[PDB]
Amino acid sequence: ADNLAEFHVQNQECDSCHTPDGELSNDSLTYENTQCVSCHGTLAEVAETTKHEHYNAHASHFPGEVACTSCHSAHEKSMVYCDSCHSFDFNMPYAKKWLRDEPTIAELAKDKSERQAALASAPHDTVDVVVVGSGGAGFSAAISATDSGAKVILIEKEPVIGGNAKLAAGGMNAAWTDQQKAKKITDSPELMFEDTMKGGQNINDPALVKVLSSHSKDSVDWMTAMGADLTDVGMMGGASVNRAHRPTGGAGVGAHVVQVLYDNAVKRNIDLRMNTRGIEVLKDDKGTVKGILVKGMYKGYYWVKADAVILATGGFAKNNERVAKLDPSLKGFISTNQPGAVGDGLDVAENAGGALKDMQYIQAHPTLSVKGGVMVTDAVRGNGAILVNREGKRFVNEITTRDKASAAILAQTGKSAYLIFDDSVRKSLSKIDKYIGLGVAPTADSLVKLGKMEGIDGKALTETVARYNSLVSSGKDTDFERPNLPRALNEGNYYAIEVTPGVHHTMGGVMIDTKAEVMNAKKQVIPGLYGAGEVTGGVHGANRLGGNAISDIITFGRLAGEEAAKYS
Ligand SMILES: Cc1cc2nc3c(=O)[nH]c(=O)nc-3n(C[C@H](O)[C@H](O)[C@H](O)COP(=O)(O)OP(=O)(O)OC[C@H]3O[C@@H](n4cnc5c(N)ncnc54)[C@@H](O)[C@@H]3O)c2cc1C
Ligand code: HEM
Ligand code: HEM
Ligand code: HEM
Ligand code: HEM
Ligand SMILES: O=C(O)/C=C/C(=O)O
Ligand code: NA
Repeated sequence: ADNLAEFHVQNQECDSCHTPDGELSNDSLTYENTQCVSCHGTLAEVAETTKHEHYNAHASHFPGEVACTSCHSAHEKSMVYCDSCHSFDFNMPYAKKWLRDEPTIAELAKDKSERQAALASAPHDTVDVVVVGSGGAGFSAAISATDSGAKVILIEKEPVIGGNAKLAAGGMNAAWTDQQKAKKITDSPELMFEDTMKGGQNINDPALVKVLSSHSKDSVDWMTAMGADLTDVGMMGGASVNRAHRPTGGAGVGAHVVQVLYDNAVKRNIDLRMNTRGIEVLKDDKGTVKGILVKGMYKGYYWVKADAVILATGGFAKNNERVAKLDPSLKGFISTNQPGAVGDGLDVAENAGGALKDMQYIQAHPTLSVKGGVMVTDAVRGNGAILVNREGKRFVNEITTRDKASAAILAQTGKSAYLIFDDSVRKSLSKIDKYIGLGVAPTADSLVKLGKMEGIDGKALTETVARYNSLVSSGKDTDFERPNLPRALNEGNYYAIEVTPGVHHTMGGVMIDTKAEVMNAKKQVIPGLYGAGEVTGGVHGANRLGGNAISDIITFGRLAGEEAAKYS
């Protein structure tokens, strides 16, 4: 057979997959996926039959209920979603090579005939609020608006939920929480505000940073009430004390937070629509929001009538062409991001009259795996790892800010460096076992053996770790002035991970006020239009602190949903 449908129709009728009249159920293909499951079992049941030692197409870190049609199309060849970040040895029937080629908002202007036809028709739905994007900010706004009495529709352009938020690792910043107190940590909202402004080179909007610090404990409390585990509290770069909250034992914060938000949306029967892209905010004769034009992958163009639209579409760090025009020093770099993080939401905002700010400030993460091409968490360093060069020496304070850390690594022989750690560090942060499973953390029972394996001077490496351990014992790093020295590297075996910088987070974006209301270039509010999360500018100034994005998306998402409900 040339395709999956052709295979099935050898022994099955059309209505084995389809509704009675043949029409597709909706853009999520709810009915059609139900039929796959009726014969093959759930995703978990299928996974029992496709196990490899270290990977499984049908059992991954993705949260929510991943639809079969995300990867298996019926009437044409289709792509394995995992191929957008990894290169596992797969043999999916009727596969083709991964390629993402999504038209820009401007390119879609050529659908004049089809768009005018849609706008001339009745609205397909009439509701209170539409939320655009199923990351942390979007789920938070949808839940908070619903709890405030509003009827919501939540849309996602990708086949899967979660955006970049489902990938988050190191933690969510807050002060001064019950969780911190239980771990004998002393902190304050004031100290979090001070650290944040200093980190951003004092470019941040202070009114927006005040919302970030003052609402941070409430946001940890809100997630915890909904079922989240945020009880482990670690250190990240630029923080005066430990304040990065994550699950027990040091597991990833992102996939967990998104799973909790998804379960809470399902509990409330929130209308969530996959493969549905927001195209154009609609405004009335007086310039207030009246609805939104969307494009369903399967059902085509239609519009929704609503009082308010909340843009929660994330950043543009995957789009290297756009990145390079704003910061040429990042041209040609790899990125940490999901394949859809290209900035189309910003285009939607500008077309509706919203102004942008701080767009020139773009963050590289200092430690992506050279071998696997994925983010390796800053929490590996926070919990005690060091960095060495090919000469086997330390060369930087491992918990300095991200710009200086990236510059330092690129200045070393080969434009990369190695994370070095032991079994005490490994046991303190369960996320590390994920890098070991991926095959990117080679190991040996001595540093001489490990250096020989990886091309690091073995004698120098050995002396480097002995010296560092002496500095830990004495309590002061006289070599690089690292201010936090949590563990000696001296238990069990040793590990190395080769690392290099990659494009990560876009600090700029749409201009909002403290009520998450979008403003134009004259600083006038556009009535009914809101923005929340990485799509916004002004919160993080010239440089974002590790842990501050997950804090931002829950706080600003929740407040946007409440304000939109009140407005409606
Ligand atoms: C690997 C990785 C690890 C990270 N770890 C951390 C961490 O530990 N701590 C931390 O604080 N930050 C971390 N960050 C940063 C943080 O996760 C992101 O800033 C966060 O994902 C921003 O959330 P969001 O809701 O604004 O956007 P996202 O989570 O990116 O969600 C936006 C969604 O909207 C969509 N969308 C876009 N345009 C449209 C459209 N036109 N119509 C419909 N849908 C649209 C999507 O495709 C995407 O699903 C990490 C980022 C990465 C990439
Ligand atoms: C729904 C759209 C759906 C999908 C997706 C799906 C997957 C799938 C694959 C990938 C194969 C392997 C094909 C090959 O070897 O070339 C396969 C094969 C079988 N299927 Fe299926 N399947 C979907 C839907 C359905 C439904 C609705 C039925 C039954 C009415 C069904 C059953 C079968 C059977 C039988 C096979 C042959 C292998 C076997 O398990 O005996 N599937 N399917
Ligand atoms: C949804 C629940 C779903 C079903 C059903 C399904 C079916 C399916 C079959 C029957 C096979 C062949 C199994 C066999 O050889 O006996 C198969 C194989 C692969 N699939 Fe699948 N699949 C479902 C969902 C998904 C999704 C969401 C993805 C991508 C994230 C995906 C991809 C793959 C891949 C890759 C394979 C080959 C596996 C391997 O080589 O190890 N499927 N699927
Ligand atoms: C039986 C021979 C059969 C027919 C006929 C048929 C038709 C059909 C059409 C016309 C579409 C497109 C509809 C639109 O664009 O509005 C479509 C799309 C999908 N189908 Fe189908 N289809 C037949 C058989 C089957 C079988 C056996 C399956 C499942 C294994 C199946 C499923 C799907 C799915 C999923 C889609 C969405 C697009 C895609 O994945 O290709 N159909 N079909
Ligand atoms: C697609 C559904 C998919 C699968 C399957 C998959 C697997 C996978 C494995 C086996 C690992 C090693 C650790 C583990 O066993 O969980 C791993 C690690 C990371 N991945 Fe992944 N992955 C899939 C898809 C994607 C995509 C599309 C991205 C990027 C947008 C991505 C990212 C990452 C990252 C980062 C890691 C590092 C470990 C961690 O952060 O947990 N994956 N993945
Ligand atoms: O865990 C990390 O390294 C990333 C943190 C962040 O971007 O905030
Ligand atoms: Na931003």
